[PDB]
Amino acid sequence: GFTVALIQGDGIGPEIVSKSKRILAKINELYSLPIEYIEVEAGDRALARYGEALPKDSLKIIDKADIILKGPVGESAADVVVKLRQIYDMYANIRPAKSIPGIDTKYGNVDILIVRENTEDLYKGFEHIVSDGVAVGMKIITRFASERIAKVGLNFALRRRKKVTCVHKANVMRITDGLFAEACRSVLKGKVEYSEMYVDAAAANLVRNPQMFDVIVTENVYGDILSDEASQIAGSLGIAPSANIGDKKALFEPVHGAAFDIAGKNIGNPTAFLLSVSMMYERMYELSNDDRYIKASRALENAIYLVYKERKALTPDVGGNATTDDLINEIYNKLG
Amino acid sequence: GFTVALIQGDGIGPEIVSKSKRILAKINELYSLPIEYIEVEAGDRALARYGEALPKDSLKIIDKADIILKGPVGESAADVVVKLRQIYDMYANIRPAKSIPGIDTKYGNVDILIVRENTEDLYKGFEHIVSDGVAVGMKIITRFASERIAKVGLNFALRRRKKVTCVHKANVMRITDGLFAEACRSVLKGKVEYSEMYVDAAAANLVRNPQMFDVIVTENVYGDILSDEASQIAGSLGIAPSANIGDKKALFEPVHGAAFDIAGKNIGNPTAFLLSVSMMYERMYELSNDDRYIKASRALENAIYLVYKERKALTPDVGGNATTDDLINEIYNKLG
Amino acid sequence: GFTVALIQGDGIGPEIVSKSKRILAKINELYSLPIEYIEVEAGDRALARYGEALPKDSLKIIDKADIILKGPVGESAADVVVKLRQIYDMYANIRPAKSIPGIDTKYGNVDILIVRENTEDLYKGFEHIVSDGVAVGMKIITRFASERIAKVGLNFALRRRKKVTCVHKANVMRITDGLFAEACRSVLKGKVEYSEMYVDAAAANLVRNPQMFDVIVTENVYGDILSDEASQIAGSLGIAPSANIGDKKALFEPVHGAAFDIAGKNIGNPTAFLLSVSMMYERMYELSNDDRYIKASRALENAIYLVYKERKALTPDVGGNATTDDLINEIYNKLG
Amino acid sequence: GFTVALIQGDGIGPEIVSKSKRILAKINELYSLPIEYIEVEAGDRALARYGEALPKDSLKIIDKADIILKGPVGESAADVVVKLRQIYDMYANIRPAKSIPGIDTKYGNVDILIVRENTEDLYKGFEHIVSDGVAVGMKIITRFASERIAKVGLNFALRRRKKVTCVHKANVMRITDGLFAEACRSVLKGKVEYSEMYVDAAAANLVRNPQMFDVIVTENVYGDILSDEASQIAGSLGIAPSANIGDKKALFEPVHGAAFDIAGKNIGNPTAFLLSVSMMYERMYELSNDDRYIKASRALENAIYLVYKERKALTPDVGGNATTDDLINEIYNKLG
Ligand SMILES: [Mg+2]
Ligand SMILES: [Mg+2]
Ligand SMILES: [Mg+2]
Ligand SMILES: [Mg+2]
Repeated sequence: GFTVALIQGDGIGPEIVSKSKRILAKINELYSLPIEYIEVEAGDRALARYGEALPKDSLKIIDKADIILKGPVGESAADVVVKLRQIYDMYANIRPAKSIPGIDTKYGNVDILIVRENTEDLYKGFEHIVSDGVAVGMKIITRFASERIAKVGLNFALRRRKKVTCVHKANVMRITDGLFAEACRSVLKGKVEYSEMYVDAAAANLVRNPQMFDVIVTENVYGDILSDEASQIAGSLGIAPSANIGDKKALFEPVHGAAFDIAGKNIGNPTAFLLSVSMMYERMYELSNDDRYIKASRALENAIYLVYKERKALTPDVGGNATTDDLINEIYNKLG
Repeated sequence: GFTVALIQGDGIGPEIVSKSKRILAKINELYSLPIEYIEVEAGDRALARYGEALPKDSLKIIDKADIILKGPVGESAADVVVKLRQIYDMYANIRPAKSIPGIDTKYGNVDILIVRENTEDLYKGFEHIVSDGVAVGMKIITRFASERIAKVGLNFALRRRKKVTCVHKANVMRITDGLFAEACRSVLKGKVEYSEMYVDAAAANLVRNPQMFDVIVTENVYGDILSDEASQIAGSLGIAPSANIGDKKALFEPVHGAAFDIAGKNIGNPTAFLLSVSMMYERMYELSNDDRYIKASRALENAIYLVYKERKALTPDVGGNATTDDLINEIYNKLG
Repeated sequence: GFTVALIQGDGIGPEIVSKSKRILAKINELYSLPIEYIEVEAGDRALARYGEALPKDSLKIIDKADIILKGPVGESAADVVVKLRQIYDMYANIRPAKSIPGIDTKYGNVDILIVRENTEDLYKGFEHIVSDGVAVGMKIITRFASERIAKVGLNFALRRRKKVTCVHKANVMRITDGLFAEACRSVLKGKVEYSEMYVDAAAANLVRNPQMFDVIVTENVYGDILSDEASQIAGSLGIAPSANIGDKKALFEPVHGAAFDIAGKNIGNPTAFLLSVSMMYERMYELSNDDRYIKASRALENAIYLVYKERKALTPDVGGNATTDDLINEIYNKLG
Repeated sequence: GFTVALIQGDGIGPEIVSKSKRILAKINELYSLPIEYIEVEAGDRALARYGEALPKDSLKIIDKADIILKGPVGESAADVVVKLRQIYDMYANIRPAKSIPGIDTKYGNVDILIVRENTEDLYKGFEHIVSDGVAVGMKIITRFASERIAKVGLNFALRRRKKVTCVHKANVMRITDGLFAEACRSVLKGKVEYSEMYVDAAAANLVRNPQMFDVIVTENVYGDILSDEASQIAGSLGIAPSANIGDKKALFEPVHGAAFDIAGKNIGNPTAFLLSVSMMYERMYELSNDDRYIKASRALENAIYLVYKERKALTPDVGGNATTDDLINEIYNKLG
């Protein structure tokens, strides 16, 4: 039994999540999943009703929860996601980039998984103005975090095509990246097909032939950049799912923001959200080993690819003229 | 006048460069260009003939020279280029990304100019191992280096589409990138169309629509990555020219390596090299204000564009079947 | 005309300052000094009446004042002195160490002046925990601050024995202290008797023979340590005066704390306070060049040495049995 | 048993050391000490005889040796001592300050033991010039190095007056020194009389009353300064012994240099050297747990104390008029 904290959020969050509960229920039924969805408030509407973005009562329900399933948050996204990440130590940021039929009309065979270290590097904020016009920032990279991220890489590789590529820039940064690349090797080498690529080359190679990649393990920054590039190649950044996995707690969300310009027009695309749910199921299979959840993930992911291939009910963002309701219905019919 | 240190280099360097002298000579007399070319030896071949990769007699000549024109260098590339860039303070790294009609693009017509700070950031190698398994790098951003790179960005924009985009990550690095962006504004705001974009957005927008970009001004690291992504999108990395511009010294080279595997087969593509020469002429114009150099620049760029459009004598790297002598000849007929 | 902001402070501050106004008035009279003493509240009693240690009304009266003359502050000393230093940029911390008759029974001829840089080094607080069990602190030293501190050194040397000693540790810290020692030389060398000493040697030399020193210019930390040592040798740390001089604003105070254990017993020693007033007068001679204030400084300083030599009315801290009132009276009689 | 690499060194080194072998030999047979002395060449004299200051044949022997006993080294001191201290991880720098009855003290009887961390802090030389006239040093404090130095502090305290004082500056450096002090507490609190003192207070209290101190545990830099202050107070820097203790290698030397000005006059004082030997025996006791070494230590310390008390055969550096042979002889008669 898993307990999932459901967050609607702002903008098109409420429309996307609330209308997706139909699919979330059809799957608990069809595959007999013991998932409890207890929803809580967080974001810009919670800051207006109460005084905090992450209300006291909400934090207490998330703490007793296994997984956090959220839609997009507004202006307060930084106080909700970041603070929630460092207290439940959700170090691994997973970013899949898979070709979607119809949207990728250039390659068609992209299947990348980017494992990105999300705790150190330059994104921890240790910077100062040391003198007039002079700013110094500290890049901190440890072998502890470097091995933990690698282990996650190994787990995803082992159930995919057994191929990992450690991406870095150790030719210039001998010490920092050199340490990251060494810890990469201690874990991966000899257990999977291993190779190393320089960050600039990988940025060029993603364009030339992204099918050469399976799993990519890289650092916080390099990963921030390569992820977005990869998603856009696979088709669209507005369709991209995201996850932040820790040892005892995980978080699944879409990459796209709250999108206030289209909020309420009933045309927001629920695809990113729904693919993050597919990952969430996959995470319930690593924690339970009960293949009951893996079946639900494949079923939801193939339902999505089928609607995109037919082109009969897509939202405006991807060239359709159907609503969010029509798209969800098409996925609900091909579910079983 | 101008004095140029010419370096043939290794692998395909000797073939490419020596055969391109015909072209370098025809232009000097066609546009009455006072350029003196004095070749020096450097690279792997010089390490085996003499004792050093960069002989004292070579350094003596490059010291009096205005511009450094070079072909690809072998294994000792990292000891030459980098050193010369530091002692002659060649801070601006120019990387154009321009599609050539003829070669496969699959992204449309792109005309992007990336201007990269090439002296500070994380690439100055200020990093150490502080404790067991703990490494620390220092990122340095200064007002000085940042205004200087923005001024170079302004020059190039002004004679292109007058559009600039500062790429950074000030949302997460408030102090370091924030100082970069502020320097970018005090120089560019008001003088050109100016916008700022986060590096991960840019990595993605470069794939979604690269035609939205004209001149990009960014940091050492971010520019290192985006440069290679932009060159692939436009065409190939083997067609890509490069430049390193200082106040009183400039260097022009192809991006491609020595390519020992095809050396001597007489098939190395001189395009990247000849486009470097074209950039050189562009820099001689800024220095002398004599538009003869700009006319020589357009004349050379044009000639290669015509031969590519005709597709009758291309090299095998771009789908042709002609020799490196045939392609140079076709550019020589389109010149006069 | 000078306007001095008078602060009583806590503990023995109120007793020391308020009873010293007799001497402060006798000198304005005897030497016709145009000094306006307008007193303001700051410290632990101000935090109890109002809500801030440095009340809004107080800050506004200090801003229109030239010099700040304070007694000791209590628990809130860090929010009063430090914040007041960095907004009026009072970089130079002056610490004289002069033998007092009767208390120095070991050397008898100590006359040191320590000029201590008070803005950079390690005392600016740029430190983080980068990893588990690992802490990093940044030592930042600029040539700007290094030359400003040296210039102050030169001014004090020029009206004393024309002898300066730059103290550092550049043999180990080639870059940081090496830069400090270079900036020391640019200013001092060729204008005064110049020499360099290593910090550990100076710590030993102060004990062996402190008469070898006149003025000492050193960095924030080394100076924090050497100052206290020097004062204790000269006689007593509880007798030591202190100053923080800036370009447009100065601050004079005793080194000793509020001393709550003896507060109200009418036995606190006013000597430290009164010698800081002697420095304050000296500072009015650098800003006015009117030797009227220099006369008042020598007169107050000799009045103090005379009472210490006679031993008839000293406070318990230095072996007497007289009160703070009796000591002030003896100085008031030998004033004129 | 123990094997000792003996190094005569330069200047007065050869005279002092060679004449002290008589003493080293008499003790080995008087207390049945299994110590093998194997002399190696190192210093300026070795740089002129052979080619290196620290010959390969010397390093070979020191590698198999347990303890390194050395006399003063000339100009090449910084290349030997420092290197050997880094590759054999000799982290604890012991600096006793003990008055000898006979020599001028002027501070009473002091018996201070300073234990200095000698591997991290600011002395690992992690500093760079980041911008024009701006230098940055990195101060590194670790939990590991700090507990290790506190354990060494505990050993020495336990066999002295069971009193320890952690010297630091955590009031201003909250993070760095704060971590040092915390490591100091978890090891010392409860096992000995434990207090903490700020470095500037200590510099002053060392002059006011040094008898309040027994064992001092501090950092690399603070201990560098206070060590020299404490040795002067106790007596002289030329009488001061020094030690550098690692887990599997230890080094013992005098603090004084080679003193070329008096070399050959047969007047160099062997006290510092012989007190180093005494410390060595103390370390052999901790390693073997055989009190024969401790008896040899007290026996040697005592003999020198008797000759100093009698004042009949002292060297000119301490007011005597005897030769370096006479003083060694008097210690040899007081031994048997
Ligand atoms: Mg993030
Ligand atoms: Mg480069
Ligand atoms: Mg201070
Ligand atoms: Mg040392």
